[PDB]
Amino acid sequence: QVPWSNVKSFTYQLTNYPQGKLDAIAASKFDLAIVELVRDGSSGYFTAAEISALKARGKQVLAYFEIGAIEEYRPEWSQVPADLKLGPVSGWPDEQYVKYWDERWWPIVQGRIDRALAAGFNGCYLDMVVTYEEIPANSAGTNRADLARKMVALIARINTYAKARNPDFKVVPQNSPELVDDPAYLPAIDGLGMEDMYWSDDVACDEGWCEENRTNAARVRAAGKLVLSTDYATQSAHVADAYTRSRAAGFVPYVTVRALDRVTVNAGWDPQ
Repeated sequence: QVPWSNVKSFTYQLTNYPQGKLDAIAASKFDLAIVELVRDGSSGYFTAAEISALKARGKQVLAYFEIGAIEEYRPEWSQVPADLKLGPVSGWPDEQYVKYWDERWWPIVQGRIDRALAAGFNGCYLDMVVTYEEIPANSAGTNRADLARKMVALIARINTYAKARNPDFKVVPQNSPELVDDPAYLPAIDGLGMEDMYWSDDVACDEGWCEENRTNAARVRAAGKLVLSTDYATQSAHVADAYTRSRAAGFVPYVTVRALDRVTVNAGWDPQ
């Protein structure tokens, strides 16, 4: 395997696995792959044998899963009572933000960690960290800063649990880099995934919020964590700009399509 410290490229695909298999990802030349635990968006977990097949080609493999929301099409839906739900993510009630600090949410999270370990992933790639800021500020009867501390506490809980079972198992939150301000954050993570720092569907991330994301990523990188940047662009000047600026900042870039439904290969930028 490529060591964690020498990861210099990654691909990232969450759906549309051909024939429900990882063969195209296995064949690609990236140092690291982010894939779902499941081949079907639901309960068809990839097996140790399938994950081993990627690792044998030298890749680190991270398991994407959400820690801040649940969806009706996911197997744990029926374990989530109404009291854990905080509202629709994108208007559709079949995708709900959850009370991620609640002890009743922990078995769902734990079960995903356990599945990641059972399939021999190298680590986890944690989505819906942003739940901390997307739910009402009074969701825990407190405020936004308390919700932030709760989300960092959950990431730290994940890390301690996972490392106890595999001390090599990496923890990589996606987005929400500003959580780095909490002292419990950097001791709980091994890397950070950041979307949309440079190019978002071929539109520049040129707002103040973009710059704050980049400088918070710089904070995480300064603490020796792997930063995997994903940008979304097909225009060649934009692809080049994301790769160039990401690498200049000390990050590891990938540029792909928002659907995350294929292994994009950007000739001249990605390994071939």
